Amino acid sequence: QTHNVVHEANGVKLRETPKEFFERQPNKGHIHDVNQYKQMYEQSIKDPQGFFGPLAKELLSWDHDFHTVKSGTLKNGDAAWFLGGELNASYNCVDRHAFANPDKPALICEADDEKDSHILTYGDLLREVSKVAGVLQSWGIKKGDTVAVYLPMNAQAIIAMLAIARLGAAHSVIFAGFSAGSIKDRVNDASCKALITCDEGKRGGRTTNIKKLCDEALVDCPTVEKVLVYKRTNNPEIHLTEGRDYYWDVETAKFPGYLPPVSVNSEDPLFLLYTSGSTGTPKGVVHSTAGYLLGAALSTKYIFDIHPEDILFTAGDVGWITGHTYALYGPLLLGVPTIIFEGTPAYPDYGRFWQIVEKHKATHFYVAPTALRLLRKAGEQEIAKYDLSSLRTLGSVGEPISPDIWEWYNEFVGKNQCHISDTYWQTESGSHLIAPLAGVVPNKPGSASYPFFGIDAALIDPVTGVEIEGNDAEGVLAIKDHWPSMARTVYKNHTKYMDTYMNPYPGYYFTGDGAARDHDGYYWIRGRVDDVVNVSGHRLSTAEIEAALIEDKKVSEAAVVGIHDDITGQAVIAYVALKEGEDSEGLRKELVLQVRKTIGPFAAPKSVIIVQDLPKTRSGKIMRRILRKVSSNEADLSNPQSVEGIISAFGAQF
Amino acid sequence: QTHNVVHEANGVKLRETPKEFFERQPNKGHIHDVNQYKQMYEQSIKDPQGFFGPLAKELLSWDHDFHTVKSGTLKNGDAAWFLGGELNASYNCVDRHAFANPDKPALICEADDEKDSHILTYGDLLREVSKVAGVLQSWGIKKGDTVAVYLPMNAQAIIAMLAIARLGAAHSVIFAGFSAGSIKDRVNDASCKALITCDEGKRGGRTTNIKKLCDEALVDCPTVEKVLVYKRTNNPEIHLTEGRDYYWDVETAKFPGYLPPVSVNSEDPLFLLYTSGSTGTPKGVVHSTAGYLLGAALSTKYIFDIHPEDILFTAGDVGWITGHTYALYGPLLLGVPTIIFEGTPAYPDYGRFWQIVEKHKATHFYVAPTALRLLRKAGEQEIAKYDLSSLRTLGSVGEPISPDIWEWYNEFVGKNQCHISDTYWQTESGSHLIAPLAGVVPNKPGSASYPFFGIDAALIDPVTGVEIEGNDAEGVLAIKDHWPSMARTVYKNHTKYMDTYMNPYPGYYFTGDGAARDHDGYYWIRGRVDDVVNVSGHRLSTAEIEAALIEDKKVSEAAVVGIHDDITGQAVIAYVALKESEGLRKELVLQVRKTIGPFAAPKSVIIVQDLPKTRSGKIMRRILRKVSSNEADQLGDISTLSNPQSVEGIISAFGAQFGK
Amino acid sequence: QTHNVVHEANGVKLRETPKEFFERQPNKGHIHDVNQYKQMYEQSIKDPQGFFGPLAKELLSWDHDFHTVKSGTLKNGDAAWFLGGELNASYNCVDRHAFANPDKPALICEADDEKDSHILTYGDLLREVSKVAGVLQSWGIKKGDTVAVYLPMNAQAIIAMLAIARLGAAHSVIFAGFSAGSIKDRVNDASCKALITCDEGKRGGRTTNIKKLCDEALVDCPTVEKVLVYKRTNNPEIHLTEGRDYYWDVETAKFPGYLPPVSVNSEDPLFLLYTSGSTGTPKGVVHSTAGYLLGAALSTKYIFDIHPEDILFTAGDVGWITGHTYALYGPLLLGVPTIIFEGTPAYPDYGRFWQIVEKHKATHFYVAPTALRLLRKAGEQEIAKYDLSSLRTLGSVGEPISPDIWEWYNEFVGKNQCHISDTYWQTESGSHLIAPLAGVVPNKPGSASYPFFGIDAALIDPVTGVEIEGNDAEGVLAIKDHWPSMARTVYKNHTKYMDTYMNPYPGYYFTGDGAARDHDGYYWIRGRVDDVVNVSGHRLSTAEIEAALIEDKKVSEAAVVGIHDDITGQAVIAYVALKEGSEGLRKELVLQVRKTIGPFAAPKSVIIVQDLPKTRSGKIMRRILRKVSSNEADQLGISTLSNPQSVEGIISAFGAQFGK
Ligand SMILES: CC(C)OP(=O)(O)OC[C@H]1O[C@@H](n2cnc3c(N)ncnc32)[C@H](O)[C@@H]1O
Ligand SMILES: CC(C)OP(=O)(O)OC[C@H]1O[C@@H](n2cnc3c(N)ncnc32)[C@H](O)[C@@H]1O
Ligand SMILES: [Cl-]
Ligand SMILES: [Cl-]
Ligand SMILES: [Cl-]
Repeated sequence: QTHNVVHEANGVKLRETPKEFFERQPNKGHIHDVNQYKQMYEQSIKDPQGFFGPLAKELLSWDHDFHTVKSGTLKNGDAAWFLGGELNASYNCVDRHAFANPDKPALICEADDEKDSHILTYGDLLREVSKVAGVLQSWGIKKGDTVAVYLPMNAQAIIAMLAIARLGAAHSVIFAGFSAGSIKDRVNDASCKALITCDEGKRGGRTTNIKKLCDEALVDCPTVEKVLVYKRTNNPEIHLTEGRDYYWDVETAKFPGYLPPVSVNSEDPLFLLYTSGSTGTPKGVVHSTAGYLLGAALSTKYIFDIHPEDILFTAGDVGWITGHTYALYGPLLLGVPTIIFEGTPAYPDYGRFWQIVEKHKATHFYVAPTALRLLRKAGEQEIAKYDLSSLRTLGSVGEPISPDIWEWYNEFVGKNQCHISDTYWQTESGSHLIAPLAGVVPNKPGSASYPFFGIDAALIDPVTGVEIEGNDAEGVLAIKDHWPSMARTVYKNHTKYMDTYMNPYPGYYFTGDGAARDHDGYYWIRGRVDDVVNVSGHRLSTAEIEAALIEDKKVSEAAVVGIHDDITGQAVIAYVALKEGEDSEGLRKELVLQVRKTIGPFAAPKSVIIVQDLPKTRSGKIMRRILRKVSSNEADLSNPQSVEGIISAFGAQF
Repeated sequence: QTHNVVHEANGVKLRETPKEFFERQPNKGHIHDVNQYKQMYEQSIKDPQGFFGPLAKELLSWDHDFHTVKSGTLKNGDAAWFLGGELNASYNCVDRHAFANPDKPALICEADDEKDSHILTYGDLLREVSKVAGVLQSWGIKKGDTVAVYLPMNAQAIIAMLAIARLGAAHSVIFAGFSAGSIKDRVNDASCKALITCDEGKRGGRTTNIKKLCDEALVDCPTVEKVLVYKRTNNPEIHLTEGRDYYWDVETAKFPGYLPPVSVNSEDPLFLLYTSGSTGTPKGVVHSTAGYLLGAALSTKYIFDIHPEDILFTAGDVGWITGHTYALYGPLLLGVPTIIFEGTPAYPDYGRFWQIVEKHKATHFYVAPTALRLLRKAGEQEIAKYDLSSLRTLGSVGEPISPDIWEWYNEFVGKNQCHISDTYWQTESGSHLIAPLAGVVPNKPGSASYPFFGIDAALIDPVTGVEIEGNDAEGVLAIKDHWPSMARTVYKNHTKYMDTYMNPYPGYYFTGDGAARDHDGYYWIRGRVDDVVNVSGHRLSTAEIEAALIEDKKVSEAAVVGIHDDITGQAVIAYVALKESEGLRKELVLQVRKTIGPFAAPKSVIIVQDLPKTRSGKIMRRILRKVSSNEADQLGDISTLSNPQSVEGIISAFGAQFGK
Repeated sequence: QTHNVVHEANGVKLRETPKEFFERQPNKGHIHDVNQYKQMYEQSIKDPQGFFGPLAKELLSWDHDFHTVKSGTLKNGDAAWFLGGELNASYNCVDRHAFANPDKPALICEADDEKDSHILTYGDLLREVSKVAGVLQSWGIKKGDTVAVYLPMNAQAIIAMLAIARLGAAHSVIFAGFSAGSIKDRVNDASCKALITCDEGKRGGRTTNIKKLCDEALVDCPTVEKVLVYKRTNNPEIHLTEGRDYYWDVETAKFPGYLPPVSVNSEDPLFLLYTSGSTGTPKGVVHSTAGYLLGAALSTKYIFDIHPEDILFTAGDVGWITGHTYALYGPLLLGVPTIIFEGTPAYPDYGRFWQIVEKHKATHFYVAPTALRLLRKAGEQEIAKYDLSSLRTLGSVGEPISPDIWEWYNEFVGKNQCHISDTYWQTESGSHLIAPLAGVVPNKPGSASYPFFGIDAALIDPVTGVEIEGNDAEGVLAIKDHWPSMARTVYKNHTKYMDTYMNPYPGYYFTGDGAARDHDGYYWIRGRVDDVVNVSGHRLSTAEIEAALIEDKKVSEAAVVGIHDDITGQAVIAYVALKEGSEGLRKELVLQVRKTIGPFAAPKSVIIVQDLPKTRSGKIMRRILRKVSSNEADQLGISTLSNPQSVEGIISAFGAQFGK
């Protein structure tokens, strides 16, 4: 009854699913109780063929039937699911629903200014997707090509992604907050033949330069042959390169409202999504089609308890896996409307999220703890102004959610009447790994609870490398076998894929996360064990930010570390040592701007600390732990004298 | 029994199908009576999924089954049929028949000179199509490409179209009567990668310059990488560009007699066919595969009453939709022989058609009224010299058929023993829209009778735009929902497609024709309500002929209108205003022959000082039509003219110059 | 009981299958006796659709079902099998077995040095093939492309062929014994986009220059865009051209262990294999996919009596059809392990073959008579040192096997306990044509016995061209209808295909071989009737060797003929007439052939003469040269001799120069 290792679980009462949840449920739940889930989970692990086989035939529409459910091993890096099958993601996300009820809402597009909001039905979505795919097809985009998308979180982003997939091409979405440097690396790694973007962006009421950043990147992108440009603001001063750039509205008007979808294999790549690891250069994560789609449909249906009558509002961005899986593919596969919100939770006020939920009577809400911390700070009064009684499932993602934020989230938003789903997963996992199923799994505030279907979670002693038997344990979180939506490779760098996920603990998948398992079997995520920082739910690499600082030729060496931040959860502090050859305060700001243009404004360090030399080991490498403690005011060795200078530089410049 | 609006229907007795028709039928008819047709028609309109679903699985062979029969709406321009299905037109037209009876005749090629006539069995056609597709495939022609065909109406034209479609590419046939300019425009719009043509042509005994006109156009066609040239006359003086042009016989000898067909989606384009509308620039009409093929097979089977034992002789050209649907796809889909005639109805004599029918015992004849009027003038005596007792279905297409031509066609050709099927349809419709089913629907000479399966015809008041309820009515002819073989878009210009067909009357498909519906429900086609003239059965735009005359820099403005002609049915008179006499008229007529082609030349060019223009500024063509039709005394209204003095000059110029 | 024509058959007792064979069979045989085979053969000939239809569904896994079993005729050259079907060769040879037993042995790779031997399971093979196919796909290699392979007989050669086929591309394997000249002709004829090779080879303990020969040819190969190089020896002195050449291990490491296979049509080309005929230029023989694969599985299963528990050791090379069909496709289709041997039967000793058989308990052995003659001469004592009791089927291929070698093979290798299968077939047949089924057909030493399923063998009188009725007859060996694995065309040269195989005797397939049929129906292969020489089982063209000698401009004319050799069966003698040009020059010409074709095609002896026996027209009397070389220069049979005095110079030159 007492835990010696998993201290989070001591004195934590199980929080049942409120009765109001089952009152608001439109139909019978998909799973009755935890016991039924236990048996379903056991079958998903002991008998994947008998479990996912029928579920694949049920939830997905196939152009060609598969003959083998599961193939390959984790250790050999040859995992494959539903081999021999053929299908198309846009048909499963659009066509099959449009043919049934073409007037059912599909994309609920809430623009930055609500005066620009609109709704696309599945019939509308089919025609728009078909037109964009018709444009791309006429440009030579064929199966096996990759098409980059640099768009904000609006309806055009969803249309672009589905139009690319309709042709059998893989879309590589680039988060609109990246700079020309990040756009350049991603476009050239995938050798994209085309790019879809817009003239300008509207977020928080402020206009962003989108097309100018594209033009800036495309001078080093010889593979991009044509660019489709959407008139978001219709600014007449935005220049289009003659012979390369063409207008969305102009080109789509030349093509009809239906284009046949292209059948692809189950294991044909659906999309690339470049993620940051302890790598220095972002690596292109590649996901299959059938495996990924099932994971999106399966998790969305069961973890969130999504029914045909439901409305899902994932407050995320398609530039990250959360927008991919649970704003686009998850809900559209199940045929339900999905709310696509372009702006911020603060514009025009801090009741923007709740006005949207009330406006469309959304039944499911999915956001990162960073927004909850902000809205607790500056938006508690706005929540009571709106009717949130349509909600019954509330989800958290991207970051650890403190028990206190869990309570605030449950009370002030859920009114002690909704189920909270702390969903743990990764870009590489495609869909949820560990999460409490809505209406099934009781909560422990701050825990993700039980693994999901097909995930045989395990803890590994980092020192010995041996799987830890028994509960009340801590260690590195690993998966003992591959699952349908697991990422299949790193684009054209499968050795890096193997070295990162399969080789560190042979026979297992290495998540890069630490976690603990208590006597009840619940998993408590501890955080990353590598050089990855979670700034406001956005995965960042300390190595990537350091390399950005090094691009400024005024820097000799740089060291970036992550510290606790009470709003962004975790913040990046950059320690920079300059070479030989004025205005120290002015130079700090130069380095911050250096990161904003190399990676992007969101990856800027909170503070840049200029030092004389960095604390370096006897060998010569940087001990970041000294920087971590000094930065977090916990400052209690080839150069043991520098440590005093580090503390003073931080005390003065911070 | 009396009509106040549909005057054509007054005092017109129903003309039943002669008993000899049912005697000559090889088997039981496909539909018994009008009662069964009414019930089938009702289902095709109220339950398209339950009607066309089974018919598609029956008449067409599928590589992949379809999951949805019908999708999209007319108003949104997203019509789709048999979604999810995969098939191949050449497999449906050739292979499946070659596998059953490889020695059954497929193409009965009657050449211009009968000494060059021959017959291709379905087995022969498979070998030739596979060889031509093997050549094209080796040249890089893959699915999604377009291949142009500039060939006369002979067996090589048919092989090229099927070979292009066998690879999943869309063929764009260019009528052999077009000029280097017309070839140039069509090739560049579709961005064709290859071209199939021949060295020279034989039509009416006269040699035509085929390859020479291609070379003339191809200097401005940068997308065409290779050209396959057939030795029709084997004239050694015909030049081939090294590295670009290759010979049919030389290259096809390099490849085997079977090539796998390429599966395409139901809604993948089968072909482009550039048609003339009231737009000025020819637009590439695009047809799907499964939808179009079914429409061709369904209409050919039911409207013409085609059985496996029958032989069809469509006296048309693959350069137009009539040759597309009812000389190639219609009959070949059903597995029956099709007579491909290369020459003219007058060479070597005016009994050429009837000698062909007698030679092969053709059971079905399909021609335009223009030929009937010509043969009435100079070939009536020849008809009796030949045994035409094998015929039982006689078809008319392209033009309105006058009651007198209907009687002449029934008596001297059909011997008052055949069914006459006046088939109304368009390039954009793919197959028949309104026609009397052979052996089922009684005729009214000059009427097309009832709509066909899946066609919910309607009349719209041009002024109000409201559907006209009830009979004894006239107005714009519209279709209330899309049908399987309806054209799906205009190539790379879907906005023009929408603006032309779907937007004028939202919720409907706008045919561009006026028509009347009588108390019996029969439709009487009145003619085009837009600037389209039917010159010798070939659809033409007055805007194209006007633009052709204006290219001659001696012309300031031009206005072309269509009037009745007793031989060609409708002729174009061109009114030209110069910027400053017989010789200049001859220059302008030749100007049209070089821009469009010899077939589109105006009947007469009338030089005038200035044209009748309205208050707004547009050319009042109705005055030009009336003056040309010798009705320049019942001019309904000239008070709308900014220059009512021009009318005096228009009448005098026409009276003086029309004879000269 | 006595033969007047087939003298080989006189006094030849039927040699029954030893009882130990049926003891060693893992299960009941696939066919019980000759009577059951006779009935099955009758159905394969009288009802191919009912015979091969079910067998195709049984032995092959289909992505799409076929609708027609058989199509086309021999005379029209449009043969096709299993039309409409779709499948993939690598899925049938690798994936479907890896999914069942991923750890079952697939490739038993015996390297030249046994220290480098290893075993790839079906799971291992899927990962290796998937990675190489992933590399090739990234280079743009898509369906319809051809990829050349210049590798020795090791596991990488098998992987390369399967990786190419996985993408829907056709692999064109180039035997590693060719020189840059032969590589050039094959690569440029197929327009290969890529090439898979290695840096150097290990054969007989000697290092071979592989990549150096590629670089020499590739300077004249503009179509090859990239080259994948395998580190066989890891020699750092082997140069790779930057931008074209890439390393096997480096590139495959970038891609995952599974890649989806690409479905192809039954009649989509699986591979090219350039064979030498009486033409002068090697012709690219093209084989279908489904038809070829079925032939490989069917013959391997039934003629060799292959069961799931068996191990096959085909002592051949993938550079020839024997390695294609019965070292790669045959066994892997059936899911059994196949031994891939890189070296020679003499390194490190002449018991190398038998050590391999004992090491892996191989149940089936398949080799050419040339190796048997070599091992009889210098390795007879080694055979008894090894346990060969696991064998039960012994196969002969490529050459006629003398009755004496048949006895030695049966006794010293089979211990008078195994079935001998003298398999007669060709590159163009894909799989066996005439062979004694293991455990079914009794043997006549030196005979191939009865035709196999679907092979309607026949004899044709060369003079009359008429099929020979009755037995005890001799003539040209022909097949009366096409069979599933029959070659479908010559790459981009179907006219040569027709002229070589279908046109000589219309209605039949002309094998190019003479044969005799005795009173029991057994076929006795007599040999090639054209200018083809069988040097050590490798088909060679005399015209190709003559053209190589003529490239040396020191030669005026050359004439190559084949003579009896007691080890290689047949050896090539070259008679060369110089212009103004002795021992050193003979070595120049021998090296000249080694430079154009390859060391294996080098003449055994080069005889310099003043002039060749030439006809009045200008032809070389080759029949005189054959007899003179075989010391039969008195039974010359000679009316066309324009220079009957040259014959004396030919005889003297041969008697003097053949030694030194
Ligand atoms: C068939 C094909 C060659 O037509 P298009 O060249 O696409 O031109 C279509 C136009 O032709 C005219 N029309 C065709 N058929 C008939 C008919 N039976 N009775 C009366 N008018 C007919 C109509 O004006 C139609 O809109
Ligand atoms: C199998 C492969 C290596 O053959 P190719 O290299 O294509 O040459 C084919 C020619 O080889 C000869 N032949 C093959 N098998 C035998 C045999 N069993 N008995 C006698 N002659 C045989 C024949 O002259 C055949 O036409
Ligand atoms: Cl299954
Ligand atoms: Cl259906
Ligand atoms: Cl069958």
